[PDB]
Amino acid sequence: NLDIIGKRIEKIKQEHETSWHYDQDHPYKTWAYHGSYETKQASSMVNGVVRLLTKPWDIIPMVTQMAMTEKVDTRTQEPKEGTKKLMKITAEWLWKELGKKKTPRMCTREEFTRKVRSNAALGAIFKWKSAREAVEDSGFWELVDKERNLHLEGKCETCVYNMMAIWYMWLGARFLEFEALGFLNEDHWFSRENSLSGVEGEGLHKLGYILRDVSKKEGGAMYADDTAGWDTRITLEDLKNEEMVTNHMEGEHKKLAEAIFKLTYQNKVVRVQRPTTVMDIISRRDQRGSGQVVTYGLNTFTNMEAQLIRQMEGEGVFKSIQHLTVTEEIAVKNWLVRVGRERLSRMAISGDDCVVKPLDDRFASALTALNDMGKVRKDIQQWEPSRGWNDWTQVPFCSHHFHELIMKDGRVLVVPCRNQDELIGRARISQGAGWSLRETACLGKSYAQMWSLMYFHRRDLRLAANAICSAVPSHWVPTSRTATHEWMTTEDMLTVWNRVWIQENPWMEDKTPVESWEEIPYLGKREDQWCGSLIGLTSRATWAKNIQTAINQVRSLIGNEEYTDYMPSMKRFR
Ligand SMILES: O=C(c1c(F)cccc1F)N1CCCCCC1
Ligand SMILES: [Cl-]
Ligand SMILES: [Zn+2]
Ligand SMILES: [Zn+2]
Repeated sequence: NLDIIGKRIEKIKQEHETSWHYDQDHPYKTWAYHGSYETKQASSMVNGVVRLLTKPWDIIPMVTQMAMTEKVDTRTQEPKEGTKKLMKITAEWLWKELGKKKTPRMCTREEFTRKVRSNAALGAIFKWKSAREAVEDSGFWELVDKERNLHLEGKCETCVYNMMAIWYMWLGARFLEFEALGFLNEDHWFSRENSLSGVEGEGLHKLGYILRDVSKKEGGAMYADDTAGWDTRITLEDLKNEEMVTNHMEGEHKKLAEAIFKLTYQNKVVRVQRPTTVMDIISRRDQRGSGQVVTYGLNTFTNMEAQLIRQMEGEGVFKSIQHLTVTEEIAVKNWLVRVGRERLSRMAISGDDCVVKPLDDRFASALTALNDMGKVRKDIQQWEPSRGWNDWTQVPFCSHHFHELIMKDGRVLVVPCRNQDELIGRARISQGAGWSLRETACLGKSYAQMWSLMYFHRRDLRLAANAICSAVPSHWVPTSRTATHEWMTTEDMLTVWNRVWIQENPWMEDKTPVESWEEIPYLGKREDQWCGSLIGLTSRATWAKNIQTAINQVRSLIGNEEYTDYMPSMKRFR
């Protein structure tokens, strides 16, 4: 406890000795409170380029409301000795499997610096006002070694979280986390090839094909249960099992990673703004509070573990979570060695998001381990059996569903989809300040090229994407201040479409290139409507007919630049 968090608490208390006070009206019941001190200190801005080219959606509240505008302070009971054993055995088998074809290794100042000099979201907090300033100041790199040497010495002074669910930290604490645990993401530990259940690096154009491949397996319904507040249900045992990745390390690396887990993850210090505006200094040992990138890989690991145990429960590998007989301990082991790899292949897991095709439907009511691990399902009663999906094209995953779409030439595309109001509403929103008109235009172009590559099958989005690309100067480079983003390019979008959907698509045997957009199909007209199309409305007809007037409005605002007309790529403007 304070033998681990005190130096951080002491350092903060002194920097605010003038305002230090043990407030008696602290609202915390699960988070340990330490003290308070004095301070005084983020809306979604509209993208004008996208909004002027999507006029019909100006009167659709599901779009327009997206731009406008309790669980962390809860506890998670300790699992039962049978649960804690199932988790330990499974977590041991899983780190060994993930480690068979990979080597844990430290990530480098050079690698960190290259990532900061390319605008990667490292959940950092404002000596220097930009990350680039710190990584360009041998004084910034002088602070790390002190704490780095403190970590090698098993102590921590400056690794404190700022709650804003994103727990930000000083760039130096982020570096130390990246050096020790960045290898999980940088070396693709959760790739489907290495993890079997994972989809890290896959891309939205691959996820539907992956779910269709899971659907091919013999077995029961496809289950896609969401957890209620996954990051808040992470137990101190879960952290212990995640920490076992250090059993595969050596030297400096082993000690640097052991310190991240012990000092930052299993014993956190957090700063939180309370309007009553003060700063509260609180501590808790459980729950997830690491960096987003590390959070993703450890959530994927612990979710893979939890779903294999739910599969074992459905198959009768054990009978009760109270106590695991030494015999069962050997049955659980022999199950993992004999069929563990096959079982991981029956799943698609992206952090807290899973799809599972179990051996049969006993899985639906196999709930004792899942509830006792604290991974309580959302929107269902605790012993109410799960609702499965009978058709892979109906399963939700990574905020999408997937359509099977047949090209006029017979070839099969499996495409990503979601309600079109969500897509249009998100493209109309920008985050941050000081956006020039050029920077706003280039963010609109990023959305447009994403729509051309992923959502070409939606009539409204192919038309709006063509309009935005016509309205923004042809050589201006797509930008985003904040999968695999193949749309982030100035290459011709037909050439990129061919590369992604034909040349590099391992599910497409015939590699004949597509010569024009007119060849590339849409959903059926009624399916497009079901998924939120405005086709058939008078507002949409007037927009499509008059689109050149909308394009010319935006071109007149941007000014006298070089533009290309992409509308004749469509059938109706040709
Ligand atoms: O009015 C329609 C229409 C229709 F006639 C039948 C079914 C669904 C529809 F949306 N369409 C005009 C808008 C552009 C492309 C879709 C066709
Ligand atoms: Cl279904
Ligand atoms: Zn530290
Ligand atoms: Zn759809």
